[PDB]
Amino acid sequence: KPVSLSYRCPCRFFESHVARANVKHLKILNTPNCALQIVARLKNNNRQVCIDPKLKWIQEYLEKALNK
Amino acid sequence: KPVSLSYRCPCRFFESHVARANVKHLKILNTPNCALQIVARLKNNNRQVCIDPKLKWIQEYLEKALNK
Repeated sequence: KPVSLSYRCPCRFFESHVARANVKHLKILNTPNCALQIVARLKNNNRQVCIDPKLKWIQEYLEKALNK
Repeated sequence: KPVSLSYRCPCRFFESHVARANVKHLKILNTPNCALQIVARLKNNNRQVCIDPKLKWIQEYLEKALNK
């Protein structure tokens, strides 16, 4: 094709030190079997970086988004 | 009007019939001042749609990305 085994994972590396205050928004990619599905659009430089899905502030961020 | 220039919350209305299968990714706006923070980028038409926070499959979709 070159032959590809289904969808390729967009996020291959992640950043562990990203502050909620420096995020314009998060994108949760619909790529189920990938280890990394979270992308952050940064405020300071407007660039996208994949972020550590285990960052504690992310859980809080999403809970508020769900009005839960 | 550009988002950087508008004071109106990005999402005025929302949709309640967006199928998970037709979602490329969910963008979660870092907009705590607003009621609707979830936007879906669709696969088949690339449209951006604000969705209802109570959309059945959302919570599970988000939680899956955090438990990998």
